Amino acid sequence: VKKISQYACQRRTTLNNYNQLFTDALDILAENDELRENEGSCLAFMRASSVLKSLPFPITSMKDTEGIPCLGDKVKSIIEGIIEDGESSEAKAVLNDERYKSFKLFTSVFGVGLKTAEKWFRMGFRTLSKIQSDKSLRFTQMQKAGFLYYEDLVSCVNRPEAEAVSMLVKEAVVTFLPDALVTMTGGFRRGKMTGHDVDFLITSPEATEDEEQQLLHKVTDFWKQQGLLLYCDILQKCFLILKLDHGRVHGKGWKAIRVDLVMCPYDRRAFALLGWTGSRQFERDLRRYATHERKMMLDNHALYDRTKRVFLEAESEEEIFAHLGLDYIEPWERNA
DNA sequence: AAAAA
DNA sequence: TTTTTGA
DNA sequence: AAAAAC
Ligand SMILES: Nc1ccn([C@H]2CC[C@@H](COP(=O)(O)OP(=O)(O)OP(=O)(O)O)O2)c(=O)n1
Ligand SMILES: [Mg+2]
Ligand SMILES: [Mg+2]
Ligand code: NA
Repeated sequence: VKKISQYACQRRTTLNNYNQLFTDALDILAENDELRENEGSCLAFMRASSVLKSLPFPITSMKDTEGIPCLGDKVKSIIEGIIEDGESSEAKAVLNDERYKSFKLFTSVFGVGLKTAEKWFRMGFRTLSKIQSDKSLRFTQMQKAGFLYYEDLVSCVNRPEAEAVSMLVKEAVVTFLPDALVTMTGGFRRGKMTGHDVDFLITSPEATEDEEQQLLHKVTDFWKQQGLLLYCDILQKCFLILKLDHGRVHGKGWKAIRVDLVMCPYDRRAFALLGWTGSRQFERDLRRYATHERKMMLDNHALYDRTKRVFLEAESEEEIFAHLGLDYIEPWERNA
């Protein structure tokens, strides 16, 4: 009776994936298209994977794909092949491809993205040992930290670790802004058991423009004094690596944790929370829906109505969804 | 690569 | 067909 | 001074 929407923001996606055989293969094909600079094909496989993640049952025949959007002929051929023998020949070929294997291995280092991974591959590098020991290569400060804390950063962050980090963030923040509201965002807010990092949104109802600007500098200087700041890059947001002492979590005695902090003006806290909760696919479809379906412009700071020529205010995520004409999707339902 | 224009 | 695809 | 980091 009700048709599944092509937009992740109009679907409820919980962590209960009944189609991991299909979505793990589609995620690999998407990743390969990203690497081959085929943005369009990458996005089409990411949307197909996203829609299957929303299904309340596993696909067991081609009839089960009827009425599902984002599944064109190429995607249906991949699903048909997996139904046939439990494997994707297309995803198998990508997993065995030398360029794909090198890109996965190289980008697993913090500070190494698509361009540096492509550069190293075209130079003839295939292993991290050969890259690290090379006498000609020059590494960014980010990459140096990425190699130094590699084992800790490649292991993912669990909930006891995320909670321990939350305590450290809150303790540091209230020291400089006692009325500040600190919220854990990202995957952990969506109910995830693990993550590659821990993200936080910080806002204060009484802080000045200058106080708001200085908070991230004060909090990171405090941690630098404590010898807990392993890496720091302040852009308002900051990308950090913190030293998490084992005793704080309920070998070396500590673990390197990737932490991101975002500071926003109090009146924009709902837009920032919505943008930083994710998932990435849910955020893209929210913005795409706003543009193509409502003629609205949405970002982490505001919502603008082009037709009415007015900014739309929101004190909560629920008010953003209502402005967009969308049913409210809970954070644990945004795992698109 | 799929959907809309 | 061509444009769009988050920003 | 492009890249990585959302
Ligand atoms: N390309 C991206 C990446 C992130 N975000 C927003 C939504 C997710 C939030 C967190 O970024 P990440 O930490 O990379 O996302 P993650 O969802 O938390 O996954 P993980 O738990 O593995 O970190 O920032 C976004 O809009 N676009
Ligand atoms: Mg995260
Ligand atoms: Mg992040
Ligand atoms: Na990386």
